[PDB]
Amino acid sequence: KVLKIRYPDDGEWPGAPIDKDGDGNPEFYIEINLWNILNATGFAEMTYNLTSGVLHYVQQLDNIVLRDRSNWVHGYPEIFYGNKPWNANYATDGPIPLPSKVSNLTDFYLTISYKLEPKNGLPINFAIESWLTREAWRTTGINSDEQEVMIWIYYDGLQPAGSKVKEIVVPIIVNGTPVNATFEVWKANIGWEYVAFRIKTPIKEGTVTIPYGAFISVAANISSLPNYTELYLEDVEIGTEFGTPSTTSAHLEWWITNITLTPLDRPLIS
Ligand SMILES: [Ca+2]
Ligand SMILES: [Ca+2]
Repeated sequence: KVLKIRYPDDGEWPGAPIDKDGDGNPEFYIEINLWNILNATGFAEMTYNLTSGVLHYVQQLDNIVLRDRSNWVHGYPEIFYGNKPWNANYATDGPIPLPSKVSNLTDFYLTISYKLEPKNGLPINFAIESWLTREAWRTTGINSDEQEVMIWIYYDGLQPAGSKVKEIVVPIIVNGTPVNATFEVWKANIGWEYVAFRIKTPIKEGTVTIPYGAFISVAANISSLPNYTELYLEDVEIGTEFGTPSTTSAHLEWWITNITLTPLDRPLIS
Protein backbone atom coordinates (compact mmCIF):
# COMPACT_ATOMS: atom_id res chain seq x y z
CA LYS A 1 0.00 0.00 0.00
CA VAL A 2 1.39 3.30 -1.29
CA LEU A 3 -0.62 6.50 -0.92
CA LYS A 4 -0.23 8.61 -4.19
CA ILE A 5 -1.31 12.11 -4.98
CA ARG A 6 -0.60 13.79 -8.33
CA TYR A 7 -0.88 17.20 -10.01
CA PRO A 8 -2.54 17.85 -12.34
CA ASP A 9 -4.49 14.53 -12.53
CA ASP A 10 -6.05 14.83 -9.05
CA GLY A 11 -6.98 18.50 -9.59
CA GLU A 12 -5.57 21.93 -8.65
CA TRP A 13 -5.02 20.95 -4.99
CA PRO A 14 -3.94 17.26 -4.57
CA GLY A 15 -3.56 16.26 -0.89
CA ALA A 16 -4.33 13.33 1.48
CA PRO A 17 -4.15 12.28 5.05
CA ILE A 18 -1.71 9.85 6.46
CA ASP A 19 -3.90 7.88 9.00
CA LYS A 20 -2.09 4.70 10.00
CA ASP A 21 -4.46 3.39 12.68
CA GLY A 22 -7.49 4.45 10.58
CA ASP A 23 -8.86 6.38 13.61
CA GLY A 24 -10.02 9.25 11.31
CA ASN A 25 -7.32 11.40 12.98
CA PRO A 26 -4.36 11.54 10.67
CA GLU A 27 -0.70 11.52 11.99
CA PHE A 28 0.36 13.79 9.06
CA TYR A 29 -1.19 15.38 6.00
CA ILE A 30 0.48 15.79 2.59
CA GLU A 31 -0.18 18.42 -0.14
CA ILE A 32 1.40 19.07 -3.48
CA ASN A 33 0.43 22.77 -2.89
CA LEU A 34 1.54 24.47 -6.08
CA TRP A 35 -0.09 27.54 -4.64
CA ASN A 36 1.39 30.27 -6.94
CA ILE A 37 1.32 28.29 -10.17
CA LEU A 38 -1.50 29.58 -12.42
CA ASN A 39 -0.62 27.12 -15.29
CA ALA A 40 2.22 24.73 -16.14
CA THR A 41 2.88 21.68 -18.19
CA GLY A 42 4.23 18.43 -16.72
CA PHE A 43 3.35 16.88 -13.38
CA ALA A 44 4.24 16.55 -9.75
CA GLU A 45 3.59 13.37 -7.78
CA MET A 46 4.07 12.54 -4.14
CA THR A 47 3.91 8.99 -2.77
CA TYR A 48 3.94 7.71 0.80
CA ASN A 49 4.88 4.04 1.35
CA LEU A 50 2.67 2.96 4.26
CA THR A 51 5.16 0.23 5.29
CA SER A 52 8.63 1.91 4.81
CA GLY A 53 7.30 5.35 5.90
CA VAL A 54 9.15 6.93 2.93
CA LEU A 55 7.59 10.06 1.35
CA HIS A 56 8.91 10.65 -2.12
CA TYR A 57 8.25 13.68 -4.33
CA VAL A 58 8.96 13.86 -8.06
CA GLN A 59 8.25 17.12 -9.94
CA GLN A 60 8.77 17.82 -13.62
CA LEU A 61 7.07 21.10 -14.37
CA ASP A 62 7.62 23.31 -17.38
CA ASN A 63 6.18 26.42 -19.09
CA ILE A 64 5.33 27.69 -15.63
CA VAL A 65 3.24 30.85 -15.24
CA LEU A 66 2.63 32.30 -11.78
CA ARG A 67 -0.58 33.57 -10.21
CA ASP A 68 1.12 36.61 -8.72
CA ARG A 69 4.77 37.39 -9.47
CA SER A 70 5.03 39.48 -6.33
CA ASN A 71 4.43 36.29 -4.24
CA TRP A 72 7.83 35.23 -5.72
CA VAL A 73 7.97 31.46 -5.14
CA HIS A 74 5.91 28.95 -7.09
CA GLY A 75 4.64 26.55 -4.44
CA TYR A 76 5.51 24.49 -1.33
CA PRO A 77 4.88 20.74 -1.74
CA GLU A 78 4.90 19.57 1.89
CA ILE A 79 3.89 17.23 4.69
CA PHE A 80 2.53 18.78 7.98
CA TYR A 81 1.33 18.04 11.54
CA GLY A 82 -1.38 20.24 13.20
CA ASN A 83 -4.00 22.40 11.72
CA LYS A 84 -3.00 24.02 8.43
CA PRO A 85 -4.94 27.36 8.61
CA TRP A 86 -5.36 27.89 4.85
CA ASN A 87 -7.72 24.96 4.44
CA ALA A 88 -9.85 22.31 6.09
CA ASN A 89 -6.96 19.86 6.40
CA TYR A 90 -5.43 18.72 9.64
CA ALA A 91 -3.49 15.99 11.39
CA THR A 92 -3.45 15.88 15.16
CA ASP A 93 -2.55 12.30 16.05
CA GLY A 94 0.77 13.04 17.59
CA PRO A 95 2.56 13.87 20.88
CA ILE A 96 2.41 17.69 20.54
CA PRO A 97 -1.08 19.15 21.01
CA LEU A 98 -1.20 21.56 18.04
CA PRO A 99 -3.00 23.84 17.74
CA SER A 100 -2.37 25.30 21.23
CA LYS A 101 -1.46 28.75 22.51
CA VAL A 102 2.31 29.46 22.47
CA SER A 103 2.10 30.50 26.02
CA ASN A 104 0.74 27.01 26.94
CA LEU A 105 3.04 24.74 24.94
CA THR A 106 5.95 22.67 25.98
CA ASP A 107 9.18 22.94 23.88
CA PHE A 108 9.90 20.05 21.51
CA TYR A 109 12.60 18.85 19.16
CA LEU A 110 11.70 18.46 15.48
CA THR A 111 13.90 15.82 13.73
CA ILE A 112 13.66 15.29 9.96
CA SER A 113 15.51 12.85 7.73
CA TYR A 114 15.57 13.87 4.08
CA LYS A 115 17.43 14.09 0.83
CA LEU A 116 16.98 16.92 -1.75
CA GLU A 117 17.75 16.72 -5.45
CA PRO A 118 16.81 20.03 -7.17
CA LYS A 119 17.75 19.91 -10.83
CA ASN A 120 19.36 22.39 -13.22
CA GLY A 121 20.00 25.24 -10.75
CA LEU A 122 16.37 25.42 -9.58
CA PRO A 123 16.10 27.92 -6.67
CA ILE A 124 14.75 25.98 -3.67
CA ASN A 125 14.75 25.75 0.04
CA PHE A 126 13.87 23.03 2.54
CA ALA A 127 11.83 24.90 5.11
CA ILE A 128 9.83 24.19 8.18
CA GLU A 129 6.91 26.56 8.71
CA SER A 130 4.37 27.30 11.36
CA TRP A 131 1.43 29.82 11.35
CA LEU A 132 0.44 31.59 14.57
CA THR A 133 -3.26 32.63 14.54
CA ARG A 134 -5.82 34.28 16.85
CA GLU A 135 -8.25 31.32 16.22
CA ALA A 136 -7.05 27.72 16.89
CA TRP A 137 -9.18 26.07 14.26
CA ARG A 138 -8.80 28.57 11.42
CA THR A 139 -9.46 27.15 7.90
CA THR A 140 -9.83 30.30 5.76
CA GLY A 141 -6.41 31.93 5.74
CA ILE A 142 -4.37 34.45 7.68
CA ASN A 143 -4.95 38.05 8.84
CA SER A 144 -2.61 40.96 9.15
CA ASP A 145 -2.24 40.59 12.90
CA GLU A 146 -0.96 37.02 12.71
CA GLN A 147 2.52 35.48 12.07
CA GLU A 148 4.27 33.01 9.82
CA VAL A 149 7.58 31.56 11.00
CA MET A 150 9.87 29.67 8.66
CA ILE A 151 13.14 27.82 9.46
CA TRP A 152 15.22 27.12 6.30
CA ILE A 153 17.69 24.27 6.79
CA TYR A 154 18.63 24.13 3.08
CA TYR A 155 18.52 26.77 0.35
CA ASP A 156 20.14 27.45 -3.02
CA GLY A 157 19.41 30.72 -4.81
CA LEU A 158 16.36 31.70 -2.79
CA GLN A 159 16.21 34.49 -0.28
CA PRO A 160 13.51 34.97 2.43
CA ALA A 161 10.99 37.78 2.23
CA GLY A 162 11.70 41.16 3.84
CA SER A 163 14.80 42.33 5.52
CA LYS A 164 17.67 40.98 7.57
CA VAL A 165 17.33 41.65 11.35
CA LYS A 166 20.40 39.90 12.92
CA GLU A 167 22.10 36.51 13.19
CA ILE A 168 21.46 34.04 16.03
CA VAL A 169 23.28 30.87 17.00
CA VAL A 170 21.13 27.81 17.88
CA PRO A 171 22.34 24.41 19.08
CA ILE A 172 21.07 21.88 16.56
CA ILE A 173 22.05 18.32 15.63
CA VAL A 174 23.27 17.57 12.05
CA ASN A 175 23.74 13.90 11.07
CA GLY A 176 24.27 13.00 14.74
CA THR A 177 26.70 15.89 15.54
CA PRO A 178 25.72 18.73 17.91
CA VAL A 179 26.54 21.97 16.11
CA ASN A 180 26.06 25.54 17.14
CA ALA A 181 24.56 26.76 13.88
CA THR A 182 24.20 30.37 12.76
CA PHE A 183 20.90 31.44 11.28
CA GLU A 184 20.06 34.76 9.66
CA VAL A 185 16.82 36.22 10.99
CA TRP A 186 14.68 37.90 8.32
CA LYS A 187 11.43 39.83 8.95
CA ALA A 188 8.75 40.96 6.42
CA ASN A 189 5.30 42.43 6.09
CA ILE A 190 3.56 40.46 3.46
CA GLY A 191 -0.10 40.67 4.47
CA TRP A 192 0.84 39.25 7.93
CA GLU A 193 4.07 39.27 9.84
CA TYR A 194 6.75 36.87 8.46
CA VAL A 195 9.91 35.83 10.29
CA ALA A 196 12.37 33.36 8.60
CA PHE A 197 15.54 31.81 10.04
CA ARG A 198 17.80 30.91 7.15
CA ILE A 199 20.73 28.69 8.19
CA LYS A 200 24.13 29.90 7.03
CA THR A 201 25.43 26.44 6.25
CA PRO A 202 22.63 24.68 4.34
CA ILE A 203 22.22 20.89 4.64
CA LYS A 204 21.18 19.20 1.38
CA GLU A 205 20.56 15.78 2.85
CA GLY A 206 20.74 13.99 6.22
CA THR A 207 19.00 14.08 9.53
CA VAL A 208 18.63 17.47 11.25
CA THR A 209 17.17 18.18 14.71
CA ILE A 210 16.12 21.62 15.95
CA PRO A 211 14.74 22.83 19.29
CA TYR A 212 11.53 24.53 18.12
CA GLY A 213 11.32 27.09 20.97
CA ALA A 214 14.76 28.59 20.11
CA PHE A 215 13.08 29.86 16.95
CA ILE A 216 9.57 30.65 18.24
CA SER A 217 11.13 32.58 21.21
CA VAL A 218 13.11 34.80 18.82
CA ALA A 219 10.08 35.26 16.50
CA ALA A 220 8.03 36.38 19.64
CA ASN A 221 10.87 38.66 20.81
CA ILE A 222 11.18 40.50 17.47
CA SER A 223 7.45 40.61 16.62
CA SER A 224 5.56 43.84 15.97
CA LEU A 225 2.29 42.00 16.68
CA PRO A 226 0.06 42.98 19.62
CA ASN A 227 -0.93 40.32 22.26
CA TYR A 228 1.54 37.74 20.87
CA THR A 229 0.81 35.24 23.67
CA GLU A 230 -2.91 35.09 22.49
CA LEU A 231 -1.61 33.29 19.36
CA TYR A 232 -2.06 29.59 18.63
CA LEU A 233 0.86 27.71 17.15
CA GLU A 234 -1.26 26.04 14.47
CA ASP A 235 1.06 23.47 12.93
CA VAL A 236 4.52 22.42 11.76
CA GLU A 237 4.84 22.11 7.99
CA ILE A 238 7.86 20.71 6.19
CA GLY A 239 8.47 21.10 2.46
CA THR A 240 10.35 22.79 -0.30
CA GLU A 241 9.50 26.23 -1.62
CA PHE A 242 10.85 26.46 -5.14
CA GLY A 243 11.21 28.84 -8.11
CA THR A 244 11.32 32.63 -8.50
CA PRO A 245 9.80 34.75 -11.29
CA SER A 246 13.02 33.97 -13.34
CA THR A 247 12.12 30.25 -13.22
CA THR A 248 9.95 28.66 -15.97
CA SER A 249 11.16 25.03 -15.65
CA ALA A 250 11.26 23.36 -12.19
CA HIS A 251 12.43 19.83 -11.98
CA LEU A 252 12.96 18.52 -8.46
CA GLU A 253 12.94 15.20 -6.56
CA TRP A 254 13.19 14.61 -2.83
CA TRP A 255 12.57 12.16 -0.10
CA ILE A 256 11.64 12.52 3.56
CA THR A 257 12.10 9.25 5.43
CA ASN A 258 11.29 10.30 9.00
CA ILE A 259 9.67 13.16 10.91
CA THR A 260 9.65 13.01 14.73
CA LEU A 261 8.41 15.59 17.23
CA THR A 262 9.84 14.98 20.77
CA PRO A 263 8.35 16.82 23.74
CA LEU A 264 10.68 18.51 26.21
CA ASP A 265 10.10 19.39 29.85
CA ARG A 266 10.38 23.21 29.42
CA PRO A 267 8.12 25.90 28.01
CA LEU A 268 8.14 26.64 24.25
CA ILE A 269 8.77 30.37 24.81
CA SER A 270 11.76 30.78 27.11
CA1 LIG B 1 -4.71 8.28 13.15
CA1 LIG C 1 -6.88 23.14 8.36
